[PDB]
Amino acid sequence: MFENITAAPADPILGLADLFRADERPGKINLGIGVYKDETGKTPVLTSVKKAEQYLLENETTKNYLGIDGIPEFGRCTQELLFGKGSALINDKRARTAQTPGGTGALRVAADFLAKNTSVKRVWVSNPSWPNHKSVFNSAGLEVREYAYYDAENHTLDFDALINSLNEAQAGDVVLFHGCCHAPTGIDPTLEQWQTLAQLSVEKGWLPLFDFAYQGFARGLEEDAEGLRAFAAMHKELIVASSYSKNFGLYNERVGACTLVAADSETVDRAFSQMKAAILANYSNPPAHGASVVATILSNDALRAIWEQELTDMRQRIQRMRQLFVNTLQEKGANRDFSFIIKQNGMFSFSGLTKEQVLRLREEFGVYAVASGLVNVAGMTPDNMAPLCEAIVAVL
Amino acid sequence: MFENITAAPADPILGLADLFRADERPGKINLGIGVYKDETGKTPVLTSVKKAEQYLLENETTKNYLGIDGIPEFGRCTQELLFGKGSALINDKRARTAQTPGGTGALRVAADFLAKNTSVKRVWVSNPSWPNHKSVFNSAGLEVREYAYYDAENHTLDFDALINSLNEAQAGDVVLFHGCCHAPTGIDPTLEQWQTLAQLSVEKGWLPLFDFAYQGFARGLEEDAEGLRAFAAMHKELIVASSYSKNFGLYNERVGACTLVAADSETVDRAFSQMKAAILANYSNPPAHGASVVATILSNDALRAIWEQELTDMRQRIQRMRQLFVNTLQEKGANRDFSFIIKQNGMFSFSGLTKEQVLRLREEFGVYAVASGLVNVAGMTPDNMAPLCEAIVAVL
Ligand SMILES: *Cc1c(COP(=O)(O)O)cnc(C)c1O
Ligand SMILES: *Cc1c(COP(=O)(O)O)cnc(C)c1O
Repeated sequence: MFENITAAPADPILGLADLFRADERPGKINLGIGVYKDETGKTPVLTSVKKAEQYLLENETTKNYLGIDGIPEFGRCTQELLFGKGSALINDKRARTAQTPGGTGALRVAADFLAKNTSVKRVWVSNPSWPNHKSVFNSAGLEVREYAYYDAENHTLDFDALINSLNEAQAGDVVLFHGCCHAPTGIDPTLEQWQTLAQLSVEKGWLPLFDFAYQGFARGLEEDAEGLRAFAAMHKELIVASSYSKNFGLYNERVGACTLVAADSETVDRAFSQMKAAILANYSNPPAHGASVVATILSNDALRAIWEQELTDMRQRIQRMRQLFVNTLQEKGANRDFSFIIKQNGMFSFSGLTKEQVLRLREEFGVYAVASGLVNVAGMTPDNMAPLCEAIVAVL
Repeated sequence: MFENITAAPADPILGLADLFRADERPGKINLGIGVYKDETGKTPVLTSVKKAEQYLLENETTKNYLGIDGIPEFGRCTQELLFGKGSALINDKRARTAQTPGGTGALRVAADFLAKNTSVKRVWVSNPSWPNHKSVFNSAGLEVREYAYYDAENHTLDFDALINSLNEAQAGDVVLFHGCCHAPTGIDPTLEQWQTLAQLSVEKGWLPLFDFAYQGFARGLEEDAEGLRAFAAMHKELIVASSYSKNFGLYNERVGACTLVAADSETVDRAFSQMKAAILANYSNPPAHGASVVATILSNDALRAIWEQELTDMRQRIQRMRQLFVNTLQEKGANRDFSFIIKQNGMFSFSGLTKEQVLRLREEFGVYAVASGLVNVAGMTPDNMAPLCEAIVAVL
């Protein structure tokens, strides 16, 4: 009974992918990638995780099932990462972490637990946000409304429009925040704006849900967590879905976590058991290899030092490319003020190009970008920067 | 808003697990395990998969995302395994395989695709069946009804009761079949009964869904697939959810597949895209490591030969333990006819013990079994067999 099944829509970036690797003209640059690439245009496996994998290969004696919530060093290590090494949330044990199939997995499992065990009906997502947000919440039956965020004109956070649309949210609604490196704009709240949002969130009764996929990409591990940390000193309950796909280069091993924080130990345990019921009814218990690698890097001082250096080198490469982009455009010369690029954090930002301009970029030059003008800065190299900027100057 | 959350029910086997590893009296035998154990009571990682993992460690250059459906050798290898190396289904390409987070993952993703894209409302599951079946289908909004299967008295397949309850199923209902080694009874249809079921299934318009977790444990790889194969020569459409957790000893790496078969190439592609939409909204794209290991063993003749020997040794160990169990009980002596144990396939079977007897087994002897009298034959060793049988004889 499958003949009247309508084909699923062409996926936003995976379409571009197929179109690109069909254009036989190799001056082509794909900036619509979604993954990190180094100066060589390669997405390598990190040295710390290969050292990790050799260790595991030498020491694993069984592939027997992990518990519903995954390996128990993993969840003490990401909540130390998230909340700080001596957080009251950890000492009073009101946080529980379930290891999930990446950050998307963490969001579907939070959405199913919420849909089955609480009275939430709406989730507020930023306009724009990472596109797969709507699908995950909708599939668990939650409805997505969106709140204002990006100011197209100044290319900044329209904070007043943000605070103003978020008042049609009632008490008991969930509001999704990107912890650092907002996808897709790269504009983040400043710590002071985070603190007002945290204060407004208690007054209004929002359930905060942090999507935290880029820890370490804006400024550093601790610094990037201070927004979330302003929101867990103020609130009895919150959920954070984190990913290790990007900061560990472990994309395909699916490594993420769903952390539940509640008022005290008794209620977080009673709620976490229902979150465990949600995992049993989906994939039963999580993938060992990627989370195992993360646990031994983060618990070993020597391996952790290496990973931290490797993550800082990624972060700096992105910051150098954003810088090189802005002034190589100023050398190729056009009426521009692309300096907002320097102000945004992470791999993505809107270039400000129109869809007709990204179309003739693709068609006439072989530069591939997402139709919204979204560009991934990690697809730029010292070598492809000059043809890239010539192409952009020529279409402006 | 978590304080009135009711704790999730005590999990059927994981409870026994905690109770067992709290009984400080080491003549204790846990037969309620659910996993394979060798003669040493260990669940080892196979030699073929460690050889596999060394190869992958030496040759992987990226952990970049797999496509929604996973690695493309994996899905040609399990549908060759499932349908036979030159099946018409494969040559006419009407089957598509998505690599999923184990066999449970394959069932949730089949359930979500069905619930969102077709008009199914009921799934028929055997009484008894693997317990997590109800939860997976219920969470996607499908309702579970059950069909008769096990005859408690003769300890056999009550085939007529089976065919008779399955007539309240209407056209468009899904009926779940265990491909071989029925969990939890170990009684399988004979090929002739499979063929009548296949013929009755077309006449009535059932969507067959095969749960195939034990390939290679009843008789051998090809032999164990002939039931499913009687049901894919007769039917335009079916879904099979397979697992690699047990036959590859890869439990915690989550390795499974959801294969969709439709009337022809065009419709299976159009349906498969919606199945891909279901993955995007859940965990996005699957775990590479376990499926990667399975792909290189199954594609390498030398590694595949080793795995096949290793799987036959598991199968034979279980068959020898079922045999040793029945006659060591006949040596310890009681009014019994435990010979039905020899007739059942796989790791599980109902011992026929009452819940009061399994209770005094636990309490007075330290032998742990599931309250229904369910016993896992792979928890028996040549060494623990004699105290085990004494304990059972003493409670009969
Ligand atoms: C990458 C990302 C995720 C999910 O990552 P996984 O690959 O599923 O671990 C979630 N939210 C945002 C904003 C992301 O960028
Ligand atoms: C083991 C099993 C599954 C699922 O196995 P995974 O560990 O999730 O791969 C599904 N059905 C039956 C009958 C099983 O025994």
